[PDB]
Amino acid sequence: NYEIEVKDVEPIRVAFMHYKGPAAGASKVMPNVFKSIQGKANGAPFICYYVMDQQTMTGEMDLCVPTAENPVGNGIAVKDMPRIKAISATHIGPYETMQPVYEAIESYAREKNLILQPPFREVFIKGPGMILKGNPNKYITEVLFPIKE
Ligand SMILES: Oc1ccc(C(=S)NCCC(=S)NCCC(=S)NCCCNC(=S)CCNC(=S)CCNC(=S)c2ccc(O)cc2)cc1
Ligand code: NA
Ligand SMILES: [Zn+2]
Ligand SMILES: [Zn+2]
Repeated sequence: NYEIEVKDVEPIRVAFMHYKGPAAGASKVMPNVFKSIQGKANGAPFICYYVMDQQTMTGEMDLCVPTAENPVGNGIAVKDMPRIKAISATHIGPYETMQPVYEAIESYAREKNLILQPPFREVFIKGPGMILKGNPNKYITEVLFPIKE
């Protein structure tokens, strides 16, 4: 049970950097976004996935931290992330266990005659800290997959 529902997700101003490579490796790079705004986030950090492969878990994505601040850091800039009408699925546990969440979103979309519209997002509601890793078994990750409206 991934608590699947359709959400009206409002626009978000983010500090971000572009990242190309394995999604798992993004966690080493995300701290640079927080450091650029002196940790002054006004929302949960997330990845916006533009090009991704489910099997290789590698592609092109933006590492995003919601903020009102002007970032100062190499390769950090600001994007106004657009409003999305999105399928929301919530995953509890480590990031390695998340392919089934996407299968559940695809099934839900197919059954409700909704058309998936990348890019999609993983929102780290409860995840690793900059220093403290915490318990990956209790991580809360919200997948937001936009649909055609
Ligand atoms: O207050 C603070 C302050 C500091 C911090 C810091 S610095 N914390 C530490 C930095 C942070 S925030 N780490 C966060 C966790 C990260 S970045 N994890 C890496 C990514 C995890 N996710 C994976 S490995 C899954 C990747 N997703 C795939 S492979 C899609 C698969 N599905 C696809 S391609 C598909 C499926 C079906 C479709 O129809 C169509 C696409 C935090 C809070
Ligand atoms: Na599939
Ligand atoms: Zn609205
Ligand atoms: Zn592939």
